Amino acid sequence: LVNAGSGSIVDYVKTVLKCIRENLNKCSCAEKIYSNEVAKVMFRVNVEKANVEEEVKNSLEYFETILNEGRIIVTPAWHVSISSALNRGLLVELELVNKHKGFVIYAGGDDLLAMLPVDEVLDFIKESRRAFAGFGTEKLGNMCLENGFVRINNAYYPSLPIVGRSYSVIIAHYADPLFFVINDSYNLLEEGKEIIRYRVMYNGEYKDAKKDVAIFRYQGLTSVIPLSLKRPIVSSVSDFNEIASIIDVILELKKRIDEGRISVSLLYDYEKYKHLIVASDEKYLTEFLVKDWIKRNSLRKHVEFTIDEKLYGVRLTIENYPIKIPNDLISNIVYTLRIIYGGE
RNA sequence: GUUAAGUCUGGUUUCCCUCCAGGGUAUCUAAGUUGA
Ligand SMILES: [Mn+2]
Repeated sequence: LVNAGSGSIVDYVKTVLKCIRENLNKCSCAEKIYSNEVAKVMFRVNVEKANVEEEVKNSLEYFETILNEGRIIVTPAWHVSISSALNRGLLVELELVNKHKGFVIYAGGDDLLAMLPVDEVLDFIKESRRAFAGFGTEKLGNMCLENGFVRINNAYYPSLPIVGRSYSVIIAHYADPLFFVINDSYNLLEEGKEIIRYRVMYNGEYKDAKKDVAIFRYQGLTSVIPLSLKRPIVSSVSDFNEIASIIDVILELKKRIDEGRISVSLLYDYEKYKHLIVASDEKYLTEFLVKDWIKRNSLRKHVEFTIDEKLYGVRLTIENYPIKIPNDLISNIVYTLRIIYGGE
């Protein structure tokens, strides 16, 4: 609310909110806020009438309703803005799919149902989840998304940088019956997003979180990759890059495994380090531990690719479902690698 | 006062090692699922 204003008006609204703060008063704090509103009407030369009695009371009553109910009161402009941004993000994702040799079955606004090669699925997931939040570097036709908005030749249309987004991936044999393939895709993307909890901190406190993940499945293997690790998934221009940050790590690691700098034994050798590292309790200890686990399959001479130290302590939970999952994000990273390869 | 004649023995006994140091340091592994 206080940020929604542009101009000296923000002072009035935040001091009203302070009058709403801690059940402070009505009919009483309507002076401090008013000794500025009347100041403002006297700050001009042609004002006609003021019923500040009614007006500041209604202005406080608005925010009081907002907070008591607990939701921004929706007006038609809200709906048409969300829907327009939905369609524009859809236009972005249409050429994001086409950027990765994909075939759209249904891409409409919020959702998506495409078919891509098993090779560029991770790239597409990353770039799509970022473009949904208006954060990208490509021109996608006539549309050049810019850090939370959608620039279209000087037109800055909004985006959905607050809305999370889940992702299901089914690595399927071309002879697999599409009935069960589509049903498994839908049932993962439904069950899992409601049923999984992964560690997140907002306000500096390790809490849980449910949506905005990426589930993978390969004929029995499953993995989940959290996409935000922040509950106001972005609130600054800073956190725009944090989106899908775990995915570029998996992409880099797959970039090392292919070129023959790491051996796929990496994907079968993390279990022994996992006991040590999840009971481990210091940062740089676990840092060196993963560095040397990789440095038994080697990544490089004079190692250069470490895991970015935000990935540890992240524990993924599940509400006791047949979907078995490792309780930690790095084991899920390596299962995502197993699932991607298993389809190549 | 005088005569003669030398004869016996032919190195023993102790101590033969004592004390400390009995490994130290560095490396502790690196580099690397595909087809029906
Ligand atoms: Mn649903």
